[PDB]
Amino acid sequence: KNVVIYADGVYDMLHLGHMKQLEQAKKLFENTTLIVGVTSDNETKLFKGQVVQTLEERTETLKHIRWVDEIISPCPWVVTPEFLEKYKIDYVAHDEDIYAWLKRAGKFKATQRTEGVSTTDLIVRILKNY
Amino acid sequence: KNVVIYADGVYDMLHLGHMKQLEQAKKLFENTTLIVGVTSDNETKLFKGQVVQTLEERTETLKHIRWVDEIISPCPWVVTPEFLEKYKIDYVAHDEDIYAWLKRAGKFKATQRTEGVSTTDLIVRILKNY
Ligand SMILES: C[N+](C)(C)CCO
Ligand SMILES: C[N+](C)(C)CCO
Repeated sequence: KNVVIYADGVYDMLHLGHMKQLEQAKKLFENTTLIVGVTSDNETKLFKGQVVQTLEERTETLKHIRWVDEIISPCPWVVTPEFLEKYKIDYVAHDEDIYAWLKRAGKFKATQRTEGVSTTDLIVRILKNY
Repeated sequence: KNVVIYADGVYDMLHLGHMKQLEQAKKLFENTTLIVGVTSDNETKLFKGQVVQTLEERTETLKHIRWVDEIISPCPWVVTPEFLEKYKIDYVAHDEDIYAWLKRAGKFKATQRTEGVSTTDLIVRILKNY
């Protein structure tokens, strides 16, 4: 009955948006193991942009999140069929379609982001006292 | 065997320091229920200073933290013996001694903060790119 879900991401400066997304992945089925992959500093910088926290800081924060059962840190940047078999993953949960092969296989589960609840959004709020 | 631990706080812009403190309270005994009290916006402002996030935002974030079993939100500003009996609390976990009566009763458990890992510390890091 237990279903293995994989979610990957940067998880820089973890906020409520991240946490709700993790909750959503965790609750996709009645009985789940949520594995979370945390991307490397170098690959994140190269492919995505700047990152504030190190891999160690981003991983250690995630350890405290209720929905997270296992962490793969660092995780590969690109998910492969080999990776799914290596970790016995049943579904990939995520927000030229990179995920097309996952959808064809029936292994893709959509989750959603939450806007306006960002870490950076809170500084904007602090500054509107001046 | 189950021991009820109470920790209260503001938990504004929750960071790794908060989370480690919650972990420490949760792990004080083998079998615990950690109840976390979240202080009101008005009492926090009056007695302590500015707060960035609302009670709702601070409470909702805490819901996602692994170590948190129950939340009292808002919680009273000052812990009383009546409150301990109301919620059947065995120990109060915290960082003119306000907590002297708790120590005399054998109901006080010390925990520790973590410095330099603050939310605000991370903005300082972002700005040292300019
Ligand atoms: C979205 N990718 C899987 C390509 C990178 C990690 O988030
Ligand atoms: C420390 N007090 C209990 C007085 C307020 C909440 O943190």
